[PDB]
Amino acid sequence: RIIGKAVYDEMTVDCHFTRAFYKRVLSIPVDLTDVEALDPEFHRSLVWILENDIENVLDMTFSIEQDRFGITEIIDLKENGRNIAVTNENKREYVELVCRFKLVRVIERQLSAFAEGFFEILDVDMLKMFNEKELELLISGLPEIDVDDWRNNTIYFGYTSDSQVIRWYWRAVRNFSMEERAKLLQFATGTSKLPLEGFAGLRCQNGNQKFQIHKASGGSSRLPTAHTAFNQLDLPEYDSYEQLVKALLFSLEE
Repeated sequence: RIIGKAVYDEMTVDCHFTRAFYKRVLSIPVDLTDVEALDPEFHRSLVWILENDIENVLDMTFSIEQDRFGITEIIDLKENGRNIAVTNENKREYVELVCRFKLVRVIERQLSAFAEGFFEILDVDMLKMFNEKELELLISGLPEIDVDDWRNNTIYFGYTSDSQVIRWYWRAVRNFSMEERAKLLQFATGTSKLPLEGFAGLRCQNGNQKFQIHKASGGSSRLPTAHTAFNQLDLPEYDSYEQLVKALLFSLEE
């Protein structure tokens, strides 16, 4: 009701939430990207499962063992989920269901209450026109983000401030609109929130972390991968400015 009334009254609030929170308010399902920040080995185990032909060496049921300290309570993901086996066909189903039962199950009742009070102020159909990223900008505001401050407090790995790939990256960020710059910040960090000092006192979940850009070890075809846990953006070696600027724009959008 507060955040809903704040938006209704064209008032910005310092309420920055997780991407999974913004997705659930908009009734958008949680994908594996939301799991990466929270548990990277849970994310790394699922990626191998979804990429490789695990059908032969699976030996795993569709149900999951959640230990209730004294005794473990087996949870079904669907009707008769404990008897259903995991296959190459059901690999998308199991992975998308386990993402919703790892975070959305212990954050469902909290979110359902928020959405009830939020949508009892704002029209569900009106607010739905905003992206999971644009909802943060609607609620909190659109930051006018200083590219000079961003470049002054950005550290590189595999590159230097003068690397051609980097020089194109900064040229692209300078050219980006204030909207695109904010979507690039929330892509690599997970939030539009910027400290008052700026990118200098930037912080991640694991303490403080100045924005880090790494050589992604991918060809000019591959896309920029982000690791919100350390404000990290893995930029592969592009061959032209127009190639990098289009692959940057695709990543932040999606």
